[PDB]
Amino acid sequence: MGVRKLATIRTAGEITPIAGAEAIECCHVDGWTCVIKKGEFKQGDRGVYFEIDSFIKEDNDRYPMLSKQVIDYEGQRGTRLRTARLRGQLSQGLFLPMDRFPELASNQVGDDVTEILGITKWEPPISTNLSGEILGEFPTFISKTDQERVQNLIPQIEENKGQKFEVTVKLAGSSMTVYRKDDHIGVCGRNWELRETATNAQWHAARRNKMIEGLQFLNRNLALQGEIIGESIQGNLEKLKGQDFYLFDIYDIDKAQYLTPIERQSLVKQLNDNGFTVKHVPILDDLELNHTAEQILAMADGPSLNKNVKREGLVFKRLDGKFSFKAISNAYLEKHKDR
Ligand SMILES: *P(=O)(O)OC[C@H]1O[C@@H](n2cnc3c(N)ncnc32)[C@H](O)[C@@H]1O
Repeated sequence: MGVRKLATIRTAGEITPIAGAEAIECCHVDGWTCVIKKGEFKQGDRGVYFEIDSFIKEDNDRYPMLSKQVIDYEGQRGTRLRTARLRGQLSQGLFLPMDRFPELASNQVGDDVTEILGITKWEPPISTNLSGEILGEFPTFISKTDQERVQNLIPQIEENKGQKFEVTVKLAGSSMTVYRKDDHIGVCGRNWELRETATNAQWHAARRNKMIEGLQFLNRNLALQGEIIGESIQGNLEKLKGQDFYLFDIYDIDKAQYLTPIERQSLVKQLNDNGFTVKHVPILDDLELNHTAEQILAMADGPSLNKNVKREGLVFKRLDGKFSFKAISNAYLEKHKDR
């Protein structure tokens, strides 16, 4: 991915009634489903769609329907959009008619108005031992690990029908990159490269599975990208003792592209055959893409790495390693509306 477009211009899709409810109805917006007030949209209308995790500052003219969910976040009063279920209808996000945004009248469908509207992403406080000291910015020559959501890739999901995809269990921790470029080998979080300390959990996991010595061994300019999970990391959903790294991507720094999935488990073999114990995120059966966004979301729920807990979702990586996305489990999101 790259740059989250929390507020976008979109078109109302199919609009369907909600049984038992007379003042509301269900509106499809790309792969999302959203409860709207009767009489705000007809199919094909333009509107501003705010995704879940949007933080929308308090405003009684533009957002008067958001006033009974007002909280404090970073010192600002405002509303965090989260997954909900109204009259049995799953509802995600906020969809508002163009007439409430005259200043956006000239924007086109697909335009990102996040910064025009002052929208920010709500996020939990990060863990104490995953903050360490910084050596410098996240490397400009390594890609970051954000994935776009399948709900937003409707044209791309059939463009890629017939294509094949590696299917991996999405693990709930924090992103972690261990990389080599020539003489230097570094450990990063999701946003910063980190200097080694006794307490830093990223370095401690990297030392414990000898992935620094493994990168020296392989003698290539590679970024090993994976998730650090376990105790004291985003609630430790997998019920693990301690912390550990689970790989999900390898980035070829020199060719500035990701290793394809088969190239990646070959290297994970090789690393382990040589005593460098780097685990991988659980791998499921490949998928030959012939599906709708809603059918893909149906795959998302299921067993996690711990086969006794229900997983955050799945990540799909095309076998050429050049088109990837996540499908997050709505069951998971509904279970966790309180985090
Ligand atoms: P999440 O909804 O937090 O969005 C993307 C991040 O998920 C993490 N992640 C865990 N497991 C995976 C796999 N298997 N593939 C890709 N990304 C994964 C990363 O830290 C992403 O930044």
